[PDB]
Amino acid sequence: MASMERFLSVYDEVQAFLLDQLQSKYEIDPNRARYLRIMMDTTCLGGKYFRGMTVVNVAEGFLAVTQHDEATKERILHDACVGGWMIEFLQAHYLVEDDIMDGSVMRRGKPCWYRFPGVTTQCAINDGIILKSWTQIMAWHYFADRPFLKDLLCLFQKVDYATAVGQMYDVTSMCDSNKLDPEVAQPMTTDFAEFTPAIYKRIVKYKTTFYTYLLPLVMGLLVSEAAASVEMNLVERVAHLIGEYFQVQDDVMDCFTPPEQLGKVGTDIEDAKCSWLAVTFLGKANAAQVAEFKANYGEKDPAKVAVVKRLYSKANLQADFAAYEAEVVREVESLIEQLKVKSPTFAESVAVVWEKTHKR
Amino acid sequence: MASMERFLSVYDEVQAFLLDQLQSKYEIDPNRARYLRIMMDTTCLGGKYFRGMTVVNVAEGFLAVTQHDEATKERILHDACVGGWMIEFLQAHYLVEDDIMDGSVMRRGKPCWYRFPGVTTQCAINDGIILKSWTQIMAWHYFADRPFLKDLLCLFQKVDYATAVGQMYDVTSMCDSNKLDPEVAQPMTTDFAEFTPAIYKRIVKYKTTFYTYLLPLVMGLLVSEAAASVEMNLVERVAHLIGEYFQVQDDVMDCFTPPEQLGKVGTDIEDAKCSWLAVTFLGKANAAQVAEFKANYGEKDPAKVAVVKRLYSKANLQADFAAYEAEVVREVESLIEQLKVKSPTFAESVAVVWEKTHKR
Ligand SMILES: O=C1NC[C@H]2C=CN(C(=O)c3ccccc3)CC[C@H]12
Ligand SMILES: O=C1NC[C@H]2C=CN(C(=O)c3ccccc3)CC[C@H]12
Ligand SMILES: [Zn+2]
Ligand SMILES: [Zn+2]
Ligand SMILES: [Zn+2]
Ligand SMILES: [Zn+2]
Repeated sequence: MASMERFLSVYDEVQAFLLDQLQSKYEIDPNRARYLRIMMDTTCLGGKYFRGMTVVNVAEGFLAVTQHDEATKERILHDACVGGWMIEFLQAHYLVEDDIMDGSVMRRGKPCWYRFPGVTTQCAINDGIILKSWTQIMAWHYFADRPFLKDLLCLFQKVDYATAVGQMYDVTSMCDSNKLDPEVAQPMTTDFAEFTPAIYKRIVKYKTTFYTYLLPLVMGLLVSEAAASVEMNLVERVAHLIGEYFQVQDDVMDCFTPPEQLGKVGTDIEDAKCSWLAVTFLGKANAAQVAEFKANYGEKDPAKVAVVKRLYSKANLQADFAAYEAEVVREVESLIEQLKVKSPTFAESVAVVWEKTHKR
Repeated sequence: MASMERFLSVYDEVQAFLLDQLQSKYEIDPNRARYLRIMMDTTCLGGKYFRGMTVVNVAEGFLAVTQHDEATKERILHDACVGGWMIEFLQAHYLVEDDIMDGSVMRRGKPCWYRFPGVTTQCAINDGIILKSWTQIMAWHYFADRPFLKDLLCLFQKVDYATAVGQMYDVTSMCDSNKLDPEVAQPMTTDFAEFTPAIYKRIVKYKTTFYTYLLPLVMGLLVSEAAASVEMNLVERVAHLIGEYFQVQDDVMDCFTPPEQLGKVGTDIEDAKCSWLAVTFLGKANAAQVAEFKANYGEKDPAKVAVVKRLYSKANLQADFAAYEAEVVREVESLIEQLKVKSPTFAESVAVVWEKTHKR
């Protein structure tokens, strides 16, 4: 069975399980079950399933170099699928809530869930909550007798929290830390002194890397009973590196990818995001360029957004990007080599993860 | 040590733990730690701590009739305190998010968290997320080697999900089930055919009773290693009963308690809530009264709200309330007696829970 087709079949099984349980234990009626079914399909389905399929892929690598009964292979693959759907539903939680937080309009070329006419923010906040609760309902049902249950739950928990922390880093990234105060309306930074590589790196590490790269890799190890076969510090370090590279691409596209290809009109400039373009610009700009930037960044006015985009074009940030990229390729390959010491076949799963990130 | 003073001391300890961990493992800076500290104090502190103190109280009852070393008593009480704070933080999660969902203005005589000038909805949705993640960080840290950890996590998980389900029942309670559809803007019901006691009961059971009564009672049993000493079906049945009574009081106050005593301007009528007043009214009204109700319910217009309040006064719902109350007193006392069979001292903790609900 091809990995993708196995993974999508399990979606159906998990969906049927969750909804049958709502009926039989939670007194749901058919119409509210239908609403939740559509919510699940709309918020969970339609991407590439890179995160979920990572769990499956790691697990397949382990199976190919380990002795198991056929029924144990199926069990392990089914577990990887379920584990993968937990990460996919965790993302869907965060995407629903983040879209509401940010006033987003579109996502993957369709309206954000909260904007559906029969949804509204009042319901969508709660729907987002449900999406995360379903992660835990999955885990407890399918992994009830599994030896990895505790470690999986504890890991999941920590990634979740890290992601929420990162969300806090992200939405506060345009304020001056020393002015943060629940009592006082927050001004945008005027100096941009916190648009640094170290600061940028923290936002991304927490907001994106833990749930996108670390979790899928380590969950693939946990369901395979393979974690003690790899050096975990290396898994952490390579995840953070690749996850950083992923976000830098996403930042570059926000500004330069046409909206019909992005699936989104990008607003990073208008939202004054601590983006890789702004940090990297500020790291090479002269005084005049910096002042022009401060006079136009973080304002909805299209003329002002056009000025910042001009500044970024003239600043030759493609060069700094290719230099960043070259250094990431070096470090990732170094970490892949280090991972060959104890786990050559895991190393190759990491290599496929890096290739799919590096190309797309 | 008095139970309240122990419980509030543990808040400080848990707060210091969470924030020290953010610094030492999550790269937080002092200002963002300060923001989270204030968020925690603002959203977790200031109520009666009925839910959290329930866990402590159950545990104290067990200690008084069981043999333990002094250090084991302290351990058990500390665990009950931590367990209690998990429920208190779970409530704070739901209160933050519900206030945003509903456009609430005030809560306990102060502004809702999202309305704080330096917060905003963009941050508060995420702050609400954090509040729930902290429940799991507590549990994993303080209960890592505890024999009850799995059952506590599994219970917590199920209550959480039930509460989110109930929130869905609540916010959809004024729509016709057969019209629910994410694609189509939802009209308010015109027939009010779903304002029934069975329907009302489901909203409340899920939205409120599981996290307010069932969870605190059963968590008190789990930390005490006492769950196999009580009949769990009876704990469920008495929790649902008391939790229903609690909500009926809350519904009655929304409409009749002056806003300075409520801590809130009540909007149940304007929001067209499936409230005990509306259901009970509809269960005794004549044709004329029903038509007048349909012509004024669920509309912000103060004249229209005043009409509904008049209808409720003239309808003599105090009588149906005293009849409801008498029946609840009967059933609760019956269940308390049933609980004396296997667990007399637990029965008394349930009796204190009922008294504190019945009087306040
Ligand atoms: O137990 C082991 N010791 C040597 C090691 C040799 C090859 N293996 C891996 O590279 C591998 C590890 C984790 C997950 C997927 C694959 C399998 C595990 C083997
Ligand atoms: O193991 C037991 N069997 C009889 C029973 C007699 C009294 N007990 C209770 O009523 C009790 C139960 C759970 C929590 C708090 C108190 C203690 C447990 C005792
Ligand atoms: Zn965002
Ligand atoms: Zn982006
Ligand atoms: Zn509400
Ligand atoms: Zn109310």
